[PDB]
Amino acid sequence: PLRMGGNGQLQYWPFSSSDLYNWKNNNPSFSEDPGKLTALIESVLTTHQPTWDDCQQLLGTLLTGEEKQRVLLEARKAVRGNDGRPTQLPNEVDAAFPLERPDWDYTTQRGRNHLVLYRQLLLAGMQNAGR
Amino acid sequence: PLRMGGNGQLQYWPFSSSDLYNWKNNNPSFSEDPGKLTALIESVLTTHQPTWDDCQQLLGTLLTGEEKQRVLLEARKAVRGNDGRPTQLPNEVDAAFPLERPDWDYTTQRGRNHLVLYRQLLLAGMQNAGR
Amino acid sequence: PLRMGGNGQLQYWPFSSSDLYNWKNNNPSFSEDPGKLTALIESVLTTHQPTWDDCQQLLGTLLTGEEKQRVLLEARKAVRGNDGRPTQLPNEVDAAFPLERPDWDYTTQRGRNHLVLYRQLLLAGMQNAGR
Amino acid sequence: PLRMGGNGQLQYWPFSSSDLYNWKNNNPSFSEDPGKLTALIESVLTTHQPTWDDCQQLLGTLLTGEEKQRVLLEARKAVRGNDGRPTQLPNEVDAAFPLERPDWDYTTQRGRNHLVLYRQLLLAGMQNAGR
Amino acid sequence: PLRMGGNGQLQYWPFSSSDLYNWKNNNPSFSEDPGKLTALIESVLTTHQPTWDDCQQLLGTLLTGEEKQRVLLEARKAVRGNDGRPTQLPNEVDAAFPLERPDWDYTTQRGRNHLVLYRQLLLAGMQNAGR
Amino acid sequence: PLRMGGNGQLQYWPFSSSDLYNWKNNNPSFSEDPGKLTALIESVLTTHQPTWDDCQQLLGTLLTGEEKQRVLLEARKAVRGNDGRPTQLPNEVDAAFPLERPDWDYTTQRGRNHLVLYRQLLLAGMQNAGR
Repeated sequence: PLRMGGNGQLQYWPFSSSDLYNWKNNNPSFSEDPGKLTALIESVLTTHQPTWDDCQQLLGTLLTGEEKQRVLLEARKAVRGNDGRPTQLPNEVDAAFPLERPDWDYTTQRGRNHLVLYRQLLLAGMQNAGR
Repeated sequence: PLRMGGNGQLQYWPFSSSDLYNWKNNNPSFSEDPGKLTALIESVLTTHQPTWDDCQQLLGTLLTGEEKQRVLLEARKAVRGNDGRPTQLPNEVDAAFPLERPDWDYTTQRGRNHLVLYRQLLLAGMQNAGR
Repeated sequence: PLRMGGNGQLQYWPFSSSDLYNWKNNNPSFSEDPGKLTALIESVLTTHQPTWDDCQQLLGTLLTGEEKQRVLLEARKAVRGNDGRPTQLPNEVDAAFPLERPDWDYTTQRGRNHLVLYRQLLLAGMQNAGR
Repeated sequence: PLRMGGNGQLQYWPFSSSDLYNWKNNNPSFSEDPGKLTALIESVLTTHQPTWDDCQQLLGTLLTGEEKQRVLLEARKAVRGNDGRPTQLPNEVDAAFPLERPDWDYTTQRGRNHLVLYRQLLLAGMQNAGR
Repeated sequence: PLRMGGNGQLQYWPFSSSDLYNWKNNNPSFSEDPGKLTALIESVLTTHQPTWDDCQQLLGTLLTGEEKQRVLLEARKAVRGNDGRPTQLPNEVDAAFPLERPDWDYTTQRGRNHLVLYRQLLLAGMQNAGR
Repeated sequence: PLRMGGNGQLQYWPFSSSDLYNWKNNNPSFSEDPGKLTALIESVLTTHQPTWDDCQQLLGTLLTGEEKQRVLLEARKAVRGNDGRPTQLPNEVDAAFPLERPDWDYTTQRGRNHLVLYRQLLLAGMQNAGR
């Protein structure tokens, strides 16, 4: 998670495992009722401002292997080029929604913008995988 | 939640899931007995000074979709104009009780003021929805 | 709760729900054995230095509605005037033990003094209600 | 509890109820096996550097009313006059081991000295009450 | 765990036992399904930035002695020289993946670089042992 | 526990009871399988840098009275003198592995060194008692 520190600088801390497991245990599986976890994750993406690694823990903990895969491919399918249209260009897809750890630095506007987009695409992925 | 920090400045931390689920598990549903969750949320709105996002999280966890919709509707119906009378002017309803994430900056007096009003309206909404 | 922070600043944090429910679960009800919760709350009023809102949360959680109302009624009957003698003057009663949220600021000496007095009266009210 | 802060300034924080109840739940009653809670409290008196209020809370949670009264009685019997010999003079007994909240300020050397003595006497009291 | 604070200060805190045991309790053994604990540990290596001591504690808690010994053996088999080439010269293996506590200092680039390398080799070791 | 602050000053905090009881509850007794608790304590001695008092809580919580006494006996039997050779001279044994609370100031070289030695001897005691 990230939060704005008292000094005007973002501050990082890892998710407590109790939160992750509580979220899991108080909801149906994604397959049973996708709306439940999707709404929970949409909320957390905002309040907890997760990094890319944090998102991997969210997904890894709340979804099964098969569910996560569906979501990730759905998220990559939601990437748009600069012309606002879908794109399947590897470099564009990889840049927006990387499958391997990116070098995004949350102390930079560049890093922050990628994080914003990543979270937006993650949500889209879940919404579409649910449907 | 927001709390005043060491430098007389508001600091933010997300709700602990243990608190949210403890609140859920120790009270009847809103439909079952609205007074209990209403009183709890009234209290939490003050002690935890939640942001707009926190409020969506609080509500989404403690109320069903059906219940929350009812609550948000009553809240918007309780908005008053500068003449102390009910107002249905969309711009005024939306400015006081937005249904989508507003740009309220809690470090500013204006955002702080919007948050106090949002919380009062939410409470009025729960009270009215309860009746 | 309030505590003296590291910059000679009084610092606020909300009660943990785990503490509130643990206190309820490990004691008989106020009606069953008033002495137990009275002693617990007496202690907490000092160790946790609760604000007026904290006190409402505390009482609202540990006492039933009828119990709480009895306690507040008795607290208000235990107000004294500036001569140190009992008073029933509504203005002195409302100033020392408001039933609605006061404008008390814990960063001011006046607010702090009001809080010390409010907690003292709350204890008196619990003792008298118990008896 | 008290701990030395960064600048050698003691900082106060109240006991977590989870610690108090875990200690209770993982030991026999004082009456069943005095040495158990005695050793636990002895240790806490050092690691947590409790204030007078903390001590009341610790004893009030872990001992029954009757057990606690016996401990406080034995503690008071262990008070010594300035000559290092037993004293039963009420002014001396009350200054060293007050039954009512004293005005000790842990930010002063004298308040600190009073607390050290109080804890020492409390341990003696438990030891002797145990016998 | 290590986290970055203020304006760049690394800060150490030991793992919470609740986290370690939750991780253990919500996953199959390494021998039953290596990919699960592997993915979890890989994630933790990044989010919690564990020291060498932390890594021993993490492995010791989540893997049996046999499993842990296999992982460390494989990590050591995957050591490379500074030039990127594989090496099994004893001194270079020991420098990159020590079996005994090293004197790495996280306030120096040399220390931080050693820890980053250790975690990388640990991951490789788990993957290989898993295979 | 002790940890290093950014300014190089050690900072003390007491063990959470949740950690101590979790350690106890997730492991066999020392008499059952000495290796388990021994390894656990070995790890805690490093990550948590416990003081003498902390070590008493670890031992007193994780071991039975008989086991603890046996561990302390073995630790004291393992003491070495100024020559690095074994010694059983009372003053040297009591200085290295005191049974009563010592005056070790962790801000001094001498105090830190006594602590490191105490922890090493505690581990030796456990290993030897296990055998």
